[PDB]
Amino acid sequence: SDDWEIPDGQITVGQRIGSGSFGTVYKGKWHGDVAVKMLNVTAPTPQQLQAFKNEVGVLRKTRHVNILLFMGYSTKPQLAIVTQWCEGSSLYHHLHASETKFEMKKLIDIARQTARGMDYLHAKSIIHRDLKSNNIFLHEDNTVKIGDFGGSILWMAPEVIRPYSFQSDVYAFGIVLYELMTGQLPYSNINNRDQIIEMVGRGSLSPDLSKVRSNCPKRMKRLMAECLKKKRDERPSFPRILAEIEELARELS
Amino acid sequence: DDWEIPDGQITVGQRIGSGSFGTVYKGKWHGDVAVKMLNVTAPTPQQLQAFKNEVGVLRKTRHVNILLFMGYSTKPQLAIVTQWCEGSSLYHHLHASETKFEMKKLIDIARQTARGMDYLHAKSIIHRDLKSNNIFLHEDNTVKIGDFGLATVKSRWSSHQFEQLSGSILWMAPEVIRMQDSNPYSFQSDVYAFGIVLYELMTGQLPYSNINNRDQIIEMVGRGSLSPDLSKVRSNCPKRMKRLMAECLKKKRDERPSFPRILAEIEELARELS
Ligand SMILES: CCn1nc(C#Cc2c(C)ccc3c(Nc4ccc(Cl)cc4)nccc23)c2c(N)ncnc21
Ligand SMILES: CCn1nc(C#Cc2c(C)ccc3c(Nc4ccc(Cl)cc4)nccc23)c2c(N)ncnc21
Repeated sequence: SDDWEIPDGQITVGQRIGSGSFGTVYKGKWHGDVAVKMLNVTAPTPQQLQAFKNEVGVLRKTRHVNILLFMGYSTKPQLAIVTQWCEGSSLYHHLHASETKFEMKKLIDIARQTARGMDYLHAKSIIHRDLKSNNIFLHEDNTVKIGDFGGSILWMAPEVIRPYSFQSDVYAFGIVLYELMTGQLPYSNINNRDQIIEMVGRGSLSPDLSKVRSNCPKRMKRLMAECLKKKRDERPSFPRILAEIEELARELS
Repeated sequence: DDWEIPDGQITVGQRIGSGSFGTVYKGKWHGDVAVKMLNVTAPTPQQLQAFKNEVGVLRKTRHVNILLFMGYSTKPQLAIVTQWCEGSSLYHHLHASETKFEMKKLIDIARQTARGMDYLHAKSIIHRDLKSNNIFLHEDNTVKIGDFGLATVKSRWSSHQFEQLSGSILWMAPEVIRMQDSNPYSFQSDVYAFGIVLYELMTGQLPYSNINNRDQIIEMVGRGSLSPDLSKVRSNCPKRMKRLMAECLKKKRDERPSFPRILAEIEELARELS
């Protein structure tokens, strides 16, 4: 992978879609529909430039169906990152902001695609911090795309509260399994935001697994409980997680 | 030495078929993938050079309408890995399954193919042998462009050992047919191939159904007397679509529009019917 810079003037920026991890995200026209994440500043700060370079160097190493397709970047007009245009909404929107009623097979398949993406990233020695249902996009409502999109304490691990590792990502994936199988956020009953942080970091608070659906598979619930282990080094690696999820899904096709 | 996949990470599965070189299987590597490997003990200079050329061309592509290259392996054997797509080729849907899409779907397939081809032309990549067999319908909704078929190889002793690119003679342009010199292919020949694809999309059949002899097609098209019958287009086919298809099928090489203009026309057409 080399020479991925897009010259200025080739992209036609369109409607502003919102604010991303840094800068603003628009929909652009460049050999089809694309998404442009730009930094609307005249001169970027050292922090901004280093974050841009790190994110671009991480994106140029990814070629997987369940990872958002990086396509190029621009620096001459301003810092910009170009990705594929996806049709659909984030998993958080489907679960907690919309009334979409998925099938259990669809939930299992979403979990499997997310596990595939995360195992791919871990194979590249890439720790994805701030993993949540907002960061899992449903392309055409059928394909999972993982990315760092633009409150995230719900997925935070006890160690991160007190430093990021693969095990924190496994715990975040466990929380994702929780919101997939139950349908709601982990601690709805707890209302004080600061209380949740201290309680979970201390270790007294943990998700209520009675919220899982009756048709939720046994092995799926057991794996979700194993991924949400309070101890950092008690959680399985993502190869075993993907293997269990694939063995579960492959018996329903 | 980047993008190399270590040995043992991929679990090769059911043989899916024969690719451009070697054999193509479905494999397990962080999910479902497709592996095109060369089942030889020691590769020849030609085989290794072809592998390296294809890998170097694939490593420059990151587009939704181009088949996603994922990596390669060399320790067990020369192999190229791409994403696993569910569905069938456009040729299968049109002439082997006779699936009747809606006009919107035909327009959208043409639009996605135009996106992919304009992307490739922007990278100075001339994709020869563009046809409906080389256009895969991932989930029957997304276009993926790739080199799935075989090339034409003349038999050393008599008339053809390989003839799949002679199967693509239907999509060959008159200039490519005539002289067959060192690379008669151009961006305009790809434009003509895309025009033939538009023809089989809007009519539903191959350009020369009544003519069966390949030599007749060669002589007639190269001479300049033969061209697809555009009366076979459907009545609901847009006028602009037929006009663009006729402009892409111009007998002269330098009378056909470039793929930026083609993609612009197709996108402006599609955005007026949604
Ligand atoms: C609803 C609003 N919305 N936002 C879109 C976007 C975007 C992004 C852009 C432009 C650039 C970088 C991103 C990125 N970086 C990244 C870093 C590390 C790794 Cl491993 C993976 C990804 N993560 C996530 C997203 C982007 C978007 C779209 N593409 N289609 C439809 N709606 C969309
Ligand atoms: C018929 C059954 N079949 N065959 C699949 C495959 C494959 C390929 C592999 C493994 C490697 C290289 C390819 C390639 N090279 C290439 C060169 C230049 C350019 Cl620009 C673009 C592509 N062109 C086409 C395909 C492959 C396949 C799949 N991925 N999913 C489902 N069914 C499938």
